Amino acid sequence: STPIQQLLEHFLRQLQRKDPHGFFAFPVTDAIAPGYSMIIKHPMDFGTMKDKIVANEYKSVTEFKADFKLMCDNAMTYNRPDTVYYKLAKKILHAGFKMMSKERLLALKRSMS
Ligand SMILES: Cc1cc(=O)n(C)c2cc(N3C(=O)CC[C@H](NC(=O)OC(C)(C)C)[C@H]3c3ccccc3)ccc12
Repeated sequence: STPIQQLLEHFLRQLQRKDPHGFFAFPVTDAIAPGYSMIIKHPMDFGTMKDKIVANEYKSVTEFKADFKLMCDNAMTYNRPDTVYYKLAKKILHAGFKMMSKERLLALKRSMS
């Protein structure tokens, strides 16, 4: 509904397309993941990121990237390396940081001249 909201909704869509199972769609709770609220002090997921975009809570692309990387880092902390959760998190962390790279953002900035 503002330019930044629209750009971030775009990025979120593209990241969520890489999670066909919806592993990261909603907050992980203790009711599904024993010890999660002890092990993971700052949970994050795509649903919560969608809400923050909607609420225009991200001042910048940096802040949005921070939330994305927190989500992936938590998945890689709580879950063992042979799991679907860990693997996908590692994968989509690198895919998303390529998508939203400093170089790609600079080009986007020149185009907004
Ligand atoms: C144990 C566990 C750890 C973890 O890091 N993640 C991301 C999980 C995700 C889980 N989920 C799935 O395995 C299948 C999808 C499910 N998401 C989901 O159902 O989303 C909709 C409703 C959109 C289909 C996801 C999950 C995430 C959060 C709470 C419960 C299940 C279940 C357990 C964990």
